[PDB]
Amino acid sequence: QSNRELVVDFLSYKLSQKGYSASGGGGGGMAAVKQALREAGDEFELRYRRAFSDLTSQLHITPGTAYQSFEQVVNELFRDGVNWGRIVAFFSFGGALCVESVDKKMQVLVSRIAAWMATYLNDHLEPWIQENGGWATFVELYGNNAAAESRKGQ
Ligand SMILES: O=C(NS(=O)(=O)c1ccc(N[C@H](CCN2CCOCC2)CSc2ccccc2)c(S(=O)(=O)C(F)(F)F)c1)c1csc(N2CCc3cccc(C(=O)Nc4nc5ccccc5s4)c3C2)n1
Repeated sequence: QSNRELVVDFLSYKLSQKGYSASGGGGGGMAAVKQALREAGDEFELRYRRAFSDLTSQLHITPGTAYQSFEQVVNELFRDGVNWGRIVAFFSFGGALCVESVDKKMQVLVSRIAAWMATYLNDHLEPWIQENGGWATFVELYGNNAAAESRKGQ
């Protein structure tokens, strides 16, 4: 439940930044994790994503795209090991795929990408997350981004 809630919150937040409204982006026991993931995704996208190969050039999702194709491109993030920055990059990449889907009139793919992300998180990332301090350690590492909060009037 918590991992699905994190996926749906992040995707709702990323869609909101492009004027799109999806459910699941309101609190709950994972509120601090949702906030840290949202801020880390923004900070990654603003400053650090530019250093890396743009995964959106390799995967343009249509209703015929298979999970296996998404899995192979997402695997590039983790080939040299899982870490928190690569996990944030995975959420950011899923968010960009959802924005592209709505932009292209394929909004039915948002729920499919959310399911694909929850499956990938479960199969490939959760053992690392839970044996490397859990989401609690990610929150401790990231803290809060006061400059971004001030910029957004938060
Ligand atoms: O090793 C890494 N990072 S790390 O060293 O572990 C670290 C560094 C600092 C931080 N956090 C500070 C936080 C400092 N602020 C200061 C202000 O107050 C708040 C804190 C800076 S913000 C940030 C930077 C990187 C990642 C996430 C966030 C945190 S982090 O946030 O995960 C941590 F929790 F560890 F802190 C992790 C790292 C990150 S990504 C990465 N890879 C390597 C393998 C690979 C291969 C092929 C392609 C890509 C790829 O990403 N392509 C993409 N294309 C698209 C296209 C569209 C949409 C999304 C995407 S993503 C990548 C990405 N390797």
